[PDB]
Amino acid sequence: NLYFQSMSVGFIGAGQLAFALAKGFTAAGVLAAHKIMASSPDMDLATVSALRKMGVKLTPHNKETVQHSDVLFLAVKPHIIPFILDEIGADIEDRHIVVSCAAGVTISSIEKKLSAFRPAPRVIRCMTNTPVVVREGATVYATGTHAQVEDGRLMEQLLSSVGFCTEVEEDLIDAVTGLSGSGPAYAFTALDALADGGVKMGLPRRLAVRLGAQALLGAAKMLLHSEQHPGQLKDNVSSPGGATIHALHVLESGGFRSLLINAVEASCIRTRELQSMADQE
Amino acid sequence: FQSMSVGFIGAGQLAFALAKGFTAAGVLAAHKIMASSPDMDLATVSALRKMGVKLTPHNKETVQHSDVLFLAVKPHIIPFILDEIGADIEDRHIVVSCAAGVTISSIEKKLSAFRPAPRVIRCMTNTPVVVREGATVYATGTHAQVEDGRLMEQLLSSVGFCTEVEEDLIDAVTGLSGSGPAYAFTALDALADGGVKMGLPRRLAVRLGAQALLGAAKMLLHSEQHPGQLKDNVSSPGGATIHALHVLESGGFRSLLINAVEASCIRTRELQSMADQE
Amino acid sequence: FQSMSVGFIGAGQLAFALAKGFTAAGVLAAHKIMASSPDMDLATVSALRKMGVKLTPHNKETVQHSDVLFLAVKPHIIPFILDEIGADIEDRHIVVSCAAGVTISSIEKKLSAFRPAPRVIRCMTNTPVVVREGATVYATGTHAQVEDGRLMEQLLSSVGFCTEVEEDLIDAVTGLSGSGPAYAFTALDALADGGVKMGLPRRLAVRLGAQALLGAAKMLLHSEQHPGQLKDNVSSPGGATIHALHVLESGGFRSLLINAVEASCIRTRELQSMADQE
Amino acid sequence: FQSMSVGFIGAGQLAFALAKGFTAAGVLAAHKIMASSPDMDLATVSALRKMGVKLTPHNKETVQHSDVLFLAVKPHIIPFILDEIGADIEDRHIVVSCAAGVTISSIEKKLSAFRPAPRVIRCMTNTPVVVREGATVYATGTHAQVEDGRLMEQLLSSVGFCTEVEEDLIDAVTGLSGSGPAYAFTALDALADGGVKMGLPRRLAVRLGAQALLGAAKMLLHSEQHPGQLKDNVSSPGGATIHALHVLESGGFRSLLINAVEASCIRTRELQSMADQE
Ligand SMILES: NC(=O)C1=CN([C@@H]2O[C@H](COP(=O)(O)OP(=O)(O)OC[C@H]3O[C@@H](n4cnc5c(N)ncnc54)[C@H](O)[C@@H]3O)[C@@H](O)[C@H]2O)C=CC1
Ligand SMILES: NC(=O)C1=CN([C@@H]2O[C@H](COP(=O)(O)OP(=O)(O)OC[C@H]3O[C@@H](n4cnc5c(N)ncnc54)[C@H](O)[C@@H]3O)[C@@H](O)[C@H]2O)C=CC1
Ligand SMILES: NC(=O)C1=CN([C@@H]2O[C@H](COP(=O)(O)OP(=O)(O)OC[C@H]3O[C@@H](n4cnc5c(N)ncnc54)[C@H](O)[C@@H]3O)[C@@H](O)[C@H]2O)C=CC1
Ligand SMILES: NC(=O)C1=CN([C@@H]2O[C@H](COP(=O)(O)OP(=O)(O)OC[C@H]3O[C@@H](n4cnc5c(N)ncnc54)[C@H](O)[C@@H]3O)[C@@H](O)[C@H]2O)C=CC1
Ligand SMILES: O=C(O)Cc1ccco1
Repeated sequence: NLYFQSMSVGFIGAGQLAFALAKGFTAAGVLAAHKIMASSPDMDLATVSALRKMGVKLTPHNKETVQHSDVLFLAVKPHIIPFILDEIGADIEDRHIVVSCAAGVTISSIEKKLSAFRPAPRVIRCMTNTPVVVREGATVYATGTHAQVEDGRLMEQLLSSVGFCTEVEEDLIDAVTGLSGSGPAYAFTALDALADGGVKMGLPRRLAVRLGAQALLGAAKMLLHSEQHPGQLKDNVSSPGGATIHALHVLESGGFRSLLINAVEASCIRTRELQSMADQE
Repeated sequence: FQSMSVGFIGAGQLAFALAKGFTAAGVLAAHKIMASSPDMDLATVSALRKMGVKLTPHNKETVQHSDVLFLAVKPHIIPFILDEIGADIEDRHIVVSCAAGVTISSIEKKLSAFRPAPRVIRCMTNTPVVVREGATVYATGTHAQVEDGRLMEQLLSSVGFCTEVEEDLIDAVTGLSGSGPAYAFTALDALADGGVKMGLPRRLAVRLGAQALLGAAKMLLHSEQHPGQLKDNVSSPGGATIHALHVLESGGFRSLLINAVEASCIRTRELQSMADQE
Repeated sequence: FQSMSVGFIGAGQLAFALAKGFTAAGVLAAHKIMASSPDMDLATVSALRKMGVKLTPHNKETVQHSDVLFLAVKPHIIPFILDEIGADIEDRHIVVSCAAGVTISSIEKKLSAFRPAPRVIRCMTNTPVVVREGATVYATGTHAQVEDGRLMEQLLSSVGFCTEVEEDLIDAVTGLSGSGPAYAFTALDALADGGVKMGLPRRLAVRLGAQALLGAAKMLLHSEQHPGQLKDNVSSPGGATIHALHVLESGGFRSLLINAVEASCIRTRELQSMADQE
Repeated sequence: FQSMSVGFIGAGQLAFALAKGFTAAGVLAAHKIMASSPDMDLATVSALRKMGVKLTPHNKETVQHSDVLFLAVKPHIIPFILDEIGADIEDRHIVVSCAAGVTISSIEKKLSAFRPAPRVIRCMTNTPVVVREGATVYATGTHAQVEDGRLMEQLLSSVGFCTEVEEDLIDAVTGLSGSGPAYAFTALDALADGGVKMGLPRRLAVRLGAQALLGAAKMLLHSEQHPGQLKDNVSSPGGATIHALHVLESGGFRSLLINAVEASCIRTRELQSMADQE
């Protein structure tokens, strides 16, 4: 029974993440689509067309998003953030809460830009993922220097309506990016391959996709609802000498676990490397 | 309002998961379920008992109690079971075998020596029925009535996805969604290790990794888009995700999952070939 | 335009391919093209002559003839060429650099020492322009006029795909479509070896393999569907194609192609840093 | 001929692709084509209807309509189909089996039980016939007339490359050009991932990669030169392309493509031995 009646939300950038969050928020019923505005220099993108059909207000001008909004999501690529902040920094008012969703971009770098125009900008950094579109996102956030206590509580209330949300120290966010930010892509890759395996063994593709995705969804839910270690839940599936333990062995023989560790590491490291380039630039 | 009595021959992991799912769905009262095992010292048996399920060592009592009778013992036990209680199967019974690899033909051959038209259904499910997100398929036997298949689909749809298949798909289903949760638990453990390696507390890394997988699976189930397209929507040019996807590809990540589904399916077939040789 | 004169500094593989494509397309008569090379006894020089292209050893002659001037020499020769003809560039000239890696900045710096505001365009194309199926991108320089980009796009579209990009994408395009034909020739040689191993005559295996790759590429270009969806359409359950796809996955086939694009792009960037260092 | 009526038993991917190609080519009006499938609520069935193709659930109707009858069902359904329509084949009919692996011998044996001297042709094609760039081979049966092969070659040439082969080459052709589009779709997906990793937008990377592969394939088909010579032409000394070729070689890129052709051919042979065993 949550609803932010006095909240106007804006998105700078009207791409995949802006669509995903706007769809999640509106499906959650916590925001009316007409209370959301999004801006982009390309009003002929597929994401803009979808936002328009939801009822979201669209404009090419970032200043109009700022003037309309109370909560301002920065949903542009990381290298575009500094250009955006210089463009609308003079338009940031006392009432604004600036929420950066950009991978890698630090609170410090955002506050430095905006503070040149008006002291004490209220900044929150978040990392989320596309499953907010089905209200099953994984979101962490960190509060900036001038964010009020109620700013973080409000953002946690808003982002909890589209999935899991918790506050973290900012120095964890690049690692979260490599785990749950990039995580859905790992899962889509795994599901494509599991379906290929189903097809190889005789299943129609449509059924193999549905079963593989259902298997992954159910296993993730079991772990989230259980206090047992993932190894114990695994032991419950595998009968002695059975089909599952035979399959687990061939995963182990290929270093399956190490590949997923490799992936989280590589995404985290790249996130740190890109920001180190941005700060040197 | 069915007042259906359900029995499980076998009181292990699957019987517990199904019983927990059915009672949480509200389709069955726990005390309308009876389960039998010769080993009451199992943890699964104590959980079933705590739920309020009726427990007995005697498989005949389970049969006489049941309207729908699940066979939840290990595949090599099924023929012993059918010899033992085949005389107790009645015309009213629907026999649902959950055993990996065991064919409808092998079951009907045993039971037909007693009464002539045993109603047999074969199913393959998985442990997430315990949270009502199972993936279940079933095939109907020679004498199963149209209403038997519909009843079975109503029942198993209460604990997750359920669909009828031809029996010759079920071994492949076993390798995919039957064994699938174990592949996911392995992946989630490793994803969490990667989170920990990069500085996350273990508890948070497990939570985030599992939420990521749940969300991605739901996205795919709710999308008409190809999983490759959903993947392309995550990865921006030059970005973190595409760098991570590259290291997965360099290890043959896709081939490992194909290998797993194949290995489980083949083992399922190989066991049954040895079973029907005996 | 019809009255448009085109020149090539460098009369080698790329100049031949572009001139063959342009004249085959009908957008340029061969007699409107001049090419220069210091060795007039070259195979490409002979081929260009037979087509009707004007040839000369003097790069100054090419400049004086041309309106649109392509630079088709190896990248380390570009600075030498610019110093040789810089005093000969007029305001009518559009200088189109085809050299891998060489930046508009480096070209404009050399030419601006002679006459301010050189009109420079940088492009990256590939040898299939010779059969009018090239893949070309281009970026406009500081003083290139809007019509200059439109003229270049009209010209290069006659021999394949052409689109404007920001210059900072061109090194990656080089690794993908610039080097791409070489990846395909390697793949076609190996696919033909596979056909021969399985009993096909070499000539038939080459023809079938090349036709399969051409057809598949055209399907993808004409489809809105994801390449994985088109792949799914071809793989029947249990069939030959999904069996072969597995062995590709088990070798990390995908990661090798990613490796190749990356290695070509990185080498392109490295060669240009070496150029700028001096 | 114009008065030629064509039928498809099986209204799935292949039947759609051939009918789309035939009608796009102008060799057949859609109203001269009938296709049959037991599920008239299929995506391919709908698409065929919009094109103007006559649809029916009755395979007998297709036979009665057709002069040239394509068999486009899965290989394990061919014997069932032949038993269903065998009594309906006339002397006017040319039966063209597209099924992977299925021998002319097995088809002629089933049809000869109903009427002697069935005119049978076996072909292997691929889905790029949908854009008129297929690769097709065919072998003529015992009672096929000389004009029957010439008619089939004229028809299939309208949608791509077509040549007659001895039947014992067709399983290897299946592994090369039959499965080949799937190898190319995998390669194009991975090449696009490489472009994205190096900073290209996904849509541009897909377009460039597909255009590069199409252009290279067309170059090879139009050249008399060896694919290694064309590769040599593209690799400048010390350059980006030869650096990328090295990383392909270091992964055994060539051996993976050989592996794939082999695995598809062997699986084709194995499936047909399973067919003949029963
Ligand atoms: N897609 C994902 O999986 C997630 C993305 N993010 C972050 O969200 C941000 C956007 O991600 P996507 O939405 O995937 O990018 P996207 O590329 O789909 O959308 C980017 C949007 O920015 C717009 N844009 C470019 N220049 C602009 C300007 N000067 N002013 C306003 N808009 C401008 C583009 O037109 C486009 O609509 C990135 O910083 C990314 O790291 C964070 C979590 C997950
Ligand atoms: N655990 C899983 O993930 C799934 C298992 N299955 C199938 O379910 C069946 C059992 O699986 P689990 O429950 O995991 O095995 P489990 O080993 O946990 O329990 C097996 C039960 O059979 C009982 N049992 C042994 N001999 C018996 C007899 N003569 N009469 C009655 N009960 C007897 C054991 O005491 C134990 O309670 C197997 O056929 C397996 O293939 C199917 C889907 C998934
Ligand atoms: N062939 C390819 O695959 C593509 C090549 N390119 C670029 O095009 C340029 C040339 O490529 P290729 O034609 O393959 O090289 P190539 O070596 O076949 O031709 C080079 C030509 O430059 C001539 N030349 C050398 N010094 C000269 C001078 N001082 N004045 C005039 N001409 C001189 C040589 O005599 C030769 O005719 C390179 O920068 C390459 O990066 C770009 C697109 C694709
Ligand atoms: N798609 C490809 O890549 C190529 C396929 N082929 C061969 O063509 C045949 C079909 O290929 P796809 O069209 O990909 O299969 P598909 O599964 O897309 O279409 C199969 C069609 O057969 C229909 N069907 C099933 N039982 C039937 C029956 N009793 N009577 C009539 N129709 C029935 C199905 O309803 C479906 O419409 C296979 O033998 C395959 O080997 C050969 C060349 C290339
Ligand atoms: O691993 C085994 O044999 C049991 C099983 C069947 C399906 C999933 O697990």
